[PDB]
Amino acid sequence: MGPGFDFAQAIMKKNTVIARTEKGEFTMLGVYDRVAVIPTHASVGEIIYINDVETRVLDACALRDLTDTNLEITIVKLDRNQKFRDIRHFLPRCEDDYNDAVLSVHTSKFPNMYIPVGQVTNYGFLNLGGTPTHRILMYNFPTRAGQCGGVVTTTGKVIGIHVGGNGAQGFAAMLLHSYFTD
Repeated sequence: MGPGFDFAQAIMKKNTVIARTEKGEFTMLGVYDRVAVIPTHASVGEIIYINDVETRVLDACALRDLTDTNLEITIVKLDRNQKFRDIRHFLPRCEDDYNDAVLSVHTSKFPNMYIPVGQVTNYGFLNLGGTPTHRILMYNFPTRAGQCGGVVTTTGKVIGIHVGGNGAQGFAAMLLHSYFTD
């Protein structure tokens, strides 16, 4: 409808796949080469389905901060025959608050879904499903089941991936440029 949705659509069309684990179907953001991200609660194993194709996982790392606190981001390297467009220059360098964000989802259940979530707060600490979690972003939308892994963008930045909600608020794990230096 406007330039927020335009940036979100550009990311979804080239940089997302549908990931399936034993814990469900997730929106999965491809960042560069064969490297993608997914919520840690997807419990990625040795094999994952990518757009319904059996795919070997070459590496999977559940990120934690230097206090050994969960960040809820898993970085996955996929044994895929094709690279993602490199979008690392759209990742923030620092923790921040944002205006006018869009949450975008692409699954069998929710195809081509875009939600204008508005203002995004650097919330910080969240007890997420009983697990102490850091670097949480918060937005005021009744976010449901089937949204996990959804991409949070502003015009020009890819800032997080949806990891939960409490019925009134939704929560995303930050993406930072420093996670994807090689």
